[PDB]
Amino acid sequence: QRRQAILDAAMRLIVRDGVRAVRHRAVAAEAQVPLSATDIDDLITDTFALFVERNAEALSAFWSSVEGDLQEMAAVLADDPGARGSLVERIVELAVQYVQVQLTERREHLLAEQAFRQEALLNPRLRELADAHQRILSLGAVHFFQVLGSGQPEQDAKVLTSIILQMEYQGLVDGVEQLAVDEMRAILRRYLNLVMGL
Amino acid sequence: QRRQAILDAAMRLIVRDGVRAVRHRAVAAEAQVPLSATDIDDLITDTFALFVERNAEALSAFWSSVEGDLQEMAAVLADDPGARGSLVERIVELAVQYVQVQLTERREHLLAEQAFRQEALLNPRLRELADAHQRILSLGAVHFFQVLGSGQPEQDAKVLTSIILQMEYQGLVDGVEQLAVDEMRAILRRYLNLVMGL
Repeated sequence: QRRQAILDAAMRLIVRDGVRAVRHRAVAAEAQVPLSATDIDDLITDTFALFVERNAEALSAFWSSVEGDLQEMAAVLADDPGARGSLVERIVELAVQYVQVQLTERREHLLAEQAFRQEALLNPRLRELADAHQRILSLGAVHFFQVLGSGQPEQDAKVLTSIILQMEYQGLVDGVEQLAVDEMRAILRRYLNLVMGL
Repeated sequence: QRRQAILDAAMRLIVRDGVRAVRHRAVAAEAQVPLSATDIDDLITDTFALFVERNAEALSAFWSSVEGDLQEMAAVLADDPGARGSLVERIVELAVQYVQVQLTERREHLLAEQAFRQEALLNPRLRELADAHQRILSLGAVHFFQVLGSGQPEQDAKVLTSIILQMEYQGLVDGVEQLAVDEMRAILRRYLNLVMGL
């Protein structure tokens, strides 16, 4: 918990004053502890390990929350292939609701993910984590496309990932009062219609 | 040119030591001029105005270089709709060659674009530019999808943009000797096949 405060403090600094303001002093400052209590690069690495872990856990929770819906959708399609049009309506609403909650409720976590991504480029110590991270992102989308009978579930999962990351970034730039929720729906819908043959 | 050195120097600092190391001293240092010669936020803003302008101009040059190919492809499709399969082969190769040259030849410019994107989030002075910039990105892709008879050229242009940005980021992380060129082809191809009805 001592450990976790420090990490959490390093995080806040990262959101606020960027990566470059993570030093032991500014950090021990921020977590409210002595210097010693707080290898600056081990701290940075741990911080971004935590950010990755929280994203991974929230995405697990998300996929877990729609597991039942995905199960019902697959049964509906087995009885009635003509239900594709209908399914996509459901999928798009669930997806945009995902992004919305991320961009409103989890803004600082997303902001910390943007700092990590920016950082991974410059830091060889972080390329390990960053490939762990891009492999985690696509892999939930994979079961979703497989469950729906997509022709190429791995490539669809990557395209999906690409679209959602850009939507997230653009929502962070637009801000919470001006989310382009109908544009997000249209973009997602165009892609998913195509996957489904519509 | 005095102006341009300074801007260019602010750039190099941004690639190297991030946004936070842009100060008049560190900059006048880097451009090799006196402090006075070099409102720190006007400098930052100008720097990122330049980065945007160079990206915009290189993308214009790219689209200009394939104009003829796009013209021939459209004629081929008018005579022979069954040529879709063939066209996509051509389009994917031209696209991946784009990303490749960007990721090898223009690495530092792409790195500076990643710093800008990271910055736009925190800086209200930059949200103007950043929306200029996301509107420029999609708009070339639009003529391309229109020229090919895409069902929804504006949404396709955004999806395309999303895929290419993520490919660029992932190539910066992988590095020039380990570009995942065949994975890029497969991802792009999956999307373009879908747009073309394949």
